[PDB]
Amino acid sequence: MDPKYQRVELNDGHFMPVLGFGTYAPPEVPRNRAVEVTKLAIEAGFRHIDSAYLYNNEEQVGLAIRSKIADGSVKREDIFYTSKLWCTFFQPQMVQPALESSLKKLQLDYVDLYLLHFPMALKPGETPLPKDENGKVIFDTVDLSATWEVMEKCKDAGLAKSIGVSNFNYRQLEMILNKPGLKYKPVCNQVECHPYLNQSKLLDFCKSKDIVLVAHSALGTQRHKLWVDPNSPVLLEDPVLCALAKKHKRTPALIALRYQLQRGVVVLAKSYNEQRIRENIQVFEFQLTSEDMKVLDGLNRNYRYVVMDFLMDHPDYPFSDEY
Ligand SMILES: NC(=O)c1ccc[n+]([C@@H]2O[C@H](COP(=O)([O-])OP(=O)(O)OC[C@H]3O[C@@H](n4cnc5c(N)ncnc54)[C@H](OP(=O)(O)O)[C@@H]3O)[C@@H](O)[C@H]2O)c1
Repeated sequence: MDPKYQRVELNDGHFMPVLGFGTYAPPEVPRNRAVEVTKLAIEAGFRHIDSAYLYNNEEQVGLAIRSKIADGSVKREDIFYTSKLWCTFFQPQMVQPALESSLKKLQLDYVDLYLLHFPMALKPGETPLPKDENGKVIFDTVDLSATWEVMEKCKDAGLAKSIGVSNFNYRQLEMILNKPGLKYKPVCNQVECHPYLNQSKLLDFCKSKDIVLVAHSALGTQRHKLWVDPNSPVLLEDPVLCALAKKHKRTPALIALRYQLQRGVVVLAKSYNEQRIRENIQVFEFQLTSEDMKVLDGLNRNYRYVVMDFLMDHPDYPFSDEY
């Protein structure tokens, strides 16, 4: 009943909180930090928690969740936990073991959401980005419809409450939506989304197909060189974002998060700082005017931060299509 607990109904009948906590930290950050900041996020009132095999943190995020069930009280049903199937486990016979492996590290019985992390299959193995003798990433060929059938099987087995996708384009989503014998459609498409890349067209598509758009990188990314060019423009330093922040006596980050809430986008926010974690949940304590939203819509410039350019030659690279 406190606005911060607001949820949206998914196309499978389950409910997803509209604000999520992003948990990815680059490898240099101490592993035990994820435990502390996830506990802090739950204390702040975050209930939707986003992770993945790739983030190498599920043991730590699971510990924080279970500790807060044991006590800083939440109940399991109050938490909405997302994991993601990484590209090297897209072959049908390794989809379910990949989920069960994540659940073993988490020490939870189910995930609330399990996503295909990208539409791109990579060579099976222990290295997430497997490379050849020239340092080019090695690709794999998989029918994504067969991968999706095993995701459906995981939902039927009770191991994932809901299933979805991440970083899919409209034609790729359509390949799943128009699959013969489809049992469960994606609940969501988690994509990069912020005022410089507002995803109008993909958002319209998703809404027309009863798929939730979930915004990652909603504050312009953490700007880490593994994934993001440091010469790229700094979203939160934008003088128009800052002028609206000041008008509202908030911060640029809060403006960027509120933008998404008011357009019907579910939004993630990563912070490993206690004060900013507590600040971010204040997105529910103010409103942008319709005039503010039209100005924010005018910041759109089709600028993508997470380009994954070392995967540009993959047949199923998602970002070369218009949307
Ligand atoms: N599916 C995918 O392919 C994919 C890709 C990228 C990300 N994600 C998910 O999306 C989550 C969010 O992405 P992200 O971590 O790249 O970036 P983000 O949420 O766009 O932004 C995080 C950056 O904003 C800073 N920040 C947070 N709150 C702030 C505030 N109130 N004021 C000023 N700065 C603030 C953070 O620093 P501090 O930590 O110091 O507070 C961090 O450097 C990830 O954790 C992950 O869960 C998914």
